[PDB]
Amino acid sequence: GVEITEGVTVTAKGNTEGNTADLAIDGDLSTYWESSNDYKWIEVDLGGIYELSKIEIFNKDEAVYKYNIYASEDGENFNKIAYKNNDNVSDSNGNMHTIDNVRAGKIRIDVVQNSNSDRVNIAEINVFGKNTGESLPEVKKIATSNFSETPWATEYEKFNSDSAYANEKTLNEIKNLVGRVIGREFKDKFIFEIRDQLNGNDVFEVSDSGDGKVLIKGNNGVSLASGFNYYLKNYCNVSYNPIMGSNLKMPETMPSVGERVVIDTPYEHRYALNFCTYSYTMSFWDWDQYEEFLDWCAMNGVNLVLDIIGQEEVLRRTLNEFGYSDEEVKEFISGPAYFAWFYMQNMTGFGGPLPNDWFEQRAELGRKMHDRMQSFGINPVLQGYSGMVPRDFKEKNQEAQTISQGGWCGFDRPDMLKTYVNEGEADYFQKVADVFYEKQKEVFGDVTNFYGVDPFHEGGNTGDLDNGKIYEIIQNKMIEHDNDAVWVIQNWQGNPSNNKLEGLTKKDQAMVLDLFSEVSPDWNRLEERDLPWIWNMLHNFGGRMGMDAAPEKLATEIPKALANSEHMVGIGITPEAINTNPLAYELLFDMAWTRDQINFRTWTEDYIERRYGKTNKEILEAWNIILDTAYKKRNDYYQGAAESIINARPGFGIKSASTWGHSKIVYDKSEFEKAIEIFAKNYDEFKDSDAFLYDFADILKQLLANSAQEYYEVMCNAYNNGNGEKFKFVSGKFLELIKLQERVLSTRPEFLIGNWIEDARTMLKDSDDWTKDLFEFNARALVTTWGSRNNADGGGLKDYSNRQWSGLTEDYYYARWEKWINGLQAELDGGAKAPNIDWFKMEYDWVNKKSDTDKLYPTEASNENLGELAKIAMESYSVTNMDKI
Ligand SMILES: CC(=O)N[C@@H]1[C@@H](O)[C@H](O)[C@@H](CO)N[C@H]1CO
Ligand SMILES: [Ca+2]
Repeated sequence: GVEITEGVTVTAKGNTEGNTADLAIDGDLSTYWESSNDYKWIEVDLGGIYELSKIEIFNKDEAVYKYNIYASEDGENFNKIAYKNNDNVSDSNGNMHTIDNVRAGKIRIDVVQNSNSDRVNIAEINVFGKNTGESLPEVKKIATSNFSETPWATEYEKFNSDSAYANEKTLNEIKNLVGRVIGREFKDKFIFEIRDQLNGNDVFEVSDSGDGKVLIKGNNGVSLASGFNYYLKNYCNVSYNPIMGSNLKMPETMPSVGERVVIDTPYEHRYALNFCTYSYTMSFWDWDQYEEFLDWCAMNGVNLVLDIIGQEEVLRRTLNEFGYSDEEVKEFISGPAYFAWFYMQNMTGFGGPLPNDWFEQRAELGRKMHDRMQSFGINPVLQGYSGMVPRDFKEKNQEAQTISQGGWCGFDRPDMLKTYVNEGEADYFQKVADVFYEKQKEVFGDVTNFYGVDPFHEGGNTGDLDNGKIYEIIQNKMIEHDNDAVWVIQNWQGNPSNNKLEGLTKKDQAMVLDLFSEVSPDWNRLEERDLPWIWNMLHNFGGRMGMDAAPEKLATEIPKALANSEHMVGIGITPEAINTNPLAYELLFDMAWTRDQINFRTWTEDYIERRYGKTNKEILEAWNIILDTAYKKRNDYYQGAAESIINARPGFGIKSASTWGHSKIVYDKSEFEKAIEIFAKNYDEFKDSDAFLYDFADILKQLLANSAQEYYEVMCNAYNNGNGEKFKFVSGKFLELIKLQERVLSTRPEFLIGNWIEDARTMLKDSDDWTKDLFEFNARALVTTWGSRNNADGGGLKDYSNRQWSGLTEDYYYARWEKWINGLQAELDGGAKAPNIDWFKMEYDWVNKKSDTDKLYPTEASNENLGELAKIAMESYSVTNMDKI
C-alpha cells in the first residue's frame, strides 16, 4: 500500500496543445492531460509489476466524471479492476478506489464522461501497491501466416487442379448444406449431379430418381443449392431464411416431383452485399452465422458476394512497407463496427484500436469463407486499390504526393495518393498499389478475378487530376496484377460521373453496380457506354425497420430491363443491412430465374403459404392489404422504410428520425390496421409458425409506429394551444403506447439489443475486458449516435441506424420522449420555459455504459401473446378508434 513514486511513465494517443499525457503524473494538481479526440484513455506504466491496493484520480475542475480502470500483468490482457459511474462531482480531495491486491505492470484509465465538456482530463493519478520484484514480459509482435504455408492453400489448389476431387467436394458440401438446412435425416433423400451449363447459362434440374429420392442437377454448387431450394418451395411448402424466419417442417414422406423440371438463368452474376452490410448487420458475426448466410445465398442463386473479411491484415502488411508500425496501423483502421466507411475511404480510427489478435483471426475467417465459396462456385469480390493512405503518409514518405480528401460527416477522410505525377516526381500510387495487390495475394491467394474499390465515394477531392485519367490508371494497375481482373464499381447518386467512367479503357473488365435500381435506377448511362452493369435492389438503409418493399417493381422492371439492354450482366441486392422485409429479398433473387414479368400478387400468395406452412382466405386477405398499403408501388424518392416517430429526437415538427430519412406514411393507416386485426383473429391457428410470429410482430409494431405519429401530432397541438390538461392526457397515452411497443418488440430474438451487444462482446475468444468494453462501445454507438458529437450532430449521423428494438426502446427512445414531455408539462403547468436539451450528451451516456457493470440486456425473448397485444393496440392505441380514445 505504498505510493509508487518512481519509475512511472504514461502514454496517450491524443491531447490538446500543452496538455500532454505526462502532465497526468507530474505530481502537480494544476497541470492536466486533456483529450483531443475519441481516444479518451491514458496508459500508465508502473516501472514493474505491483500488487495494487489503491488508485487515486484527480480531475482539473468540479465536473462529474465517469471512467473505467483496467490493469495488465502480462502486457497484453487489460482487465477491468475499478470504475466510477456515479454522479458525484469531482472535488479537491480526488477519488480514491480500493483495489483487491491485483497484480499490474500497466494501467489504462478510460474517461468516458465529462459532464462539462466533450473533452476529458486527468489532473493527477496516484497508484499505491507493493512491488513484486517482477517485470512485464515482452509482448510478441503480431505474427500472421502466409496463405501458401497453410492447409488452405493445399486444399484450394487441389480443388483447382483435380476435377474429380473438386466435384466430390462440391457434391459432399451440398449434401452437408441439406443437413444444416432441414436436418441430417434428409441428406440421403437427395442425389446430386453436376451437369453442364444450358447454352452458356447456369441451370438446375429437379426430378424423381425412381426409388423415392429427389435427383437434382446443376452446373455448380450454387445451381445445385438453387435446385434443392426449388424443390423445397414448390413441392414441400418449405421456406428457408436463417435471418428473417423459416418454415422447415418437412412432410412425413418425400413428395414426388412428377414431370422433370429444367430451369436456367440468363444472368451471369447474382450479387449480394453493400459495404454497409458488413457494419450494420455483420459486424459481430461468427462463422456459424456466415455459414448460414452462404447456405442461404447459394440456395437463392447468389454467385457474387462482396468480401472484406480480414482486409485489415492485408492493409497492415501494406502499410508496414511504408514506415507504419503495427500500432500506427491500428490507429488508422477503424473499430469492428465501422469497416464499411473505413474501406469506402470515409473515416479512420473511430471505434479502435483493434486488438492484436484480430488480424490472424480475421485472415483465418476469410480463408474459411473462400474455401466454402470455392466449393459452391461463389465469386468473392476482394479489394482494389485507388490510393487511400493515412493523412501522415507524406511525413513518413517525403517524396509521396497526396490529395487531402476533406471531411465526411465530421470525420477526417483519409488522404488519396495522386493517381499520377509529373516526370521527375516519385509515383507512390504505383509503389503502394503494387505492394497492396501483392500483400492481398499473400494473405488469401488467388481466389477471384473481381475487385471492388470506390474513390470519391460520397465526397473527396480530385485535386488537379483529370477524372477519366484517374480511372484509366486505377483499372490498368488492377489488370497489371490480374490480367482477368474485373473492377466492380458502385454507382451511387450519379457518381462516378460519365467523364470518370469514360476513362475506363477496358469496358469488359469493369462492372458497375446500379445501387438503387428499385427506387432511383441509373443504368441507362452505363448501358449507353457499353459498361457491364448489375440491377440491384437496395431497399434497406441503416438497418432502419418498418414495412416497406417494392414487389411489383421487382416482378416487372427487372425482366423489362433485361429485354431493353445488352450489357445487363446480372441482378443483386445492395442493402445497408439484412434485417427487414424478407419478401423483398426472396422475390428479387427469384427474378433471376425468369425472362418474363410475373404477377407479384400471385407470387406473394404462394410465398406466404410456404413461409407459414399453411394459409387460408383471411391470411391471404391480410397480405393483399399489405400489398395494397405498405408494399404498394410508389414513384417518389425515399431512402428506406418510413421511420418511427418513437425513434426520433423529440422536438417540434419532426418529419424523420435520421437526416436523410422520412416519416411520411404514404398509405391509409386505418386500412393497414385491418391486416393486424386479421392476424390477431388467426393468431391461435398460425402461432405454431415462427415466421408468422415474425411477420405479426413486424406489422403490429408498424401499427403502433403509425399511431404514435398521430398521437404526437395531437400532443403537439395541445402544447401550441396551451392546453396543459390535454397535453398531459395525450402525452400519457403516447408514453403508454411506447411501453406497449417495447412489449411487442420483446417477443422476437431478432429485436433484442442484448443479442447485438453480446455478439460484440463475445465475437473473439480469450479477449480481455478492455476489448469487450470497446466492442460494446462499437455496438451501442452505431445504432444511436453513430459517432461522437461532431459526427452525430454537425455530421448529421444522429440515429441514422435507429432500430425498433427491445431494450433500446425502453432505455433510450422512451427516456428521450419522457424527458421532453416532462419539460413541456412543467412549462404548461405555470413553470419556467422548457430548457434546451443537449440530446447527444444524454444519448452518449447510454452509449458508454458497459454490460458487466451497468445493466445486462437479455438474450432471451419474452412469452407475450402477440394476438393479445394486438387486441390492446387496436382497442387503446389505434388510429381507427382514436376519437373514442
Ligand atoms: C451513413 C451511411 O451509411 N450512409 C449511406 C452510405 O454509407 C452508403 O454507401 C450509401 C449507399 O448505400 N447510402 C448512404 C445513405 O444515404
Ligand atoms: Ca498534473
